[PDB]
Amino acid sequence: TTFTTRDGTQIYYKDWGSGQPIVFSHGWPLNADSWESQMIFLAAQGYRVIAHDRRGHGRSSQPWSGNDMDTYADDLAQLIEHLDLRDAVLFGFSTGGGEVARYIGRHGTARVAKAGLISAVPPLMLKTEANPGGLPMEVFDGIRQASLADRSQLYKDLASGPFFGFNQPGAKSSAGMVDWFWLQGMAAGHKNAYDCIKAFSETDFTEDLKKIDVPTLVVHGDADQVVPIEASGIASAALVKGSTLKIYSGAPHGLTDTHKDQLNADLLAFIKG
Repeated sequence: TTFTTRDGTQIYYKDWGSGQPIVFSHGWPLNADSWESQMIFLAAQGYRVIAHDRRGHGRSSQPWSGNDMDTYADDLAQLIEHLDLRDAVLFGFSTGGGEVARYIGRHGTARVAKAGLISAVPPLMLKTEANPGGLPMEVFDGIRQASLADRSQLYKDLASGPFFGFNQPGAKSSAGMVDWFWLQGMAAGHKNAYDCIKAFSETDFTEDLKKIDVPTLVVHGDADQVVPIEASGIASAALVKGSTLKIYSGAPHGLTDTHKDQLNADLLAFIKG
């Protein structure tokens, strides 16, 4: 399904099932397809599952401009308002956890019953004087540089090495997970995926997280090589009042796929809470 925002951007979204709405916000450089296993599970359990493609990702249009978290957040706000959702549970994975946080910081929680930050970027990835445990800018520069040189290879390298922990001792890649990650990545616009690197790594969601006044689940692997857990999941859980954190021992960043049934069960229990 498609909806057009006030600025003319066409957002593609999926909407399956009936019951309380659960909105999923995907990671970079993926699209709504990456959430399909949590969506099929939860819709079968009696919920309505909604997942949109961020601007410039998947099937949404690919604007040259507005590839930043304020806009991501405002596009999500317009989708929620368009569907007139009430009592929604917003789940964001990685960059999409930043999207959810910024949506709440800019728009509040009148339409939100609960939120979840899964392997998510908040509060702030970048190493700064206030965030000394973050990652150095050179890391993100490296990702922009590989994006411009050969993004199709970058995606294959990310999925083959850090993203699913296939580079860990005793582990080996599997082609279905590498190529599906690559495939979604190639549907995104090059400009949109490129500009998103700064938006997921430099945006500081600290103030957004202090405005979250609804039950919040934080899920993070402690072997996440892409979004280091101390400066993300642990730090989010500390900032969000009343949040619950589940640390998956030894789990990598893409735990939606490597710890699928575990995550499915944790999301359902959280919703029923």
